[PDB]
Amino acid sequence: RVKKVREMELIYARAQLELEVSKAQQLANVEAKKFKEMTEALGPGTIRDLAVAGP
Amino acid sequence: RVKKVREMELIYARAQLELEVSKAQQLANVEAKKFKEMTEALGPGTIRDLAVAGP
Repeated sequence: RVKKVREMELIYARAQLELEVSKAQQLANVEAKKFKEMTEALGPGTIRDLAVAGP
Repeated sequence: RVKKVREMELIYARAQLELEVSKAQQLANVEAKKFKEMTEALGPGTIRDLAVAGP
């Protein structure tokens, strides 16, 4: 009785893991690509000057 | 009984994942393209001067 429930929940958890990792995966690809476009929009020296804007 | 429900919810979650990642995807492409046009409108040195406007 319990082993079938444990086995069934096991394969569900494996696929639920694929749901979780894909959520982390794609939400980070867009997070990284947006950062790619954000920092490319400004410029290498420009972002450095903006971050170190202080005398 | 449970396995069919778990399997059915699994494929729904897979497609719901595609809904979530597409939402993150396209909302970031517009976020990045708008930033592309925003920083291109000002200029490379101009944005640096605006961000480091301090003596």
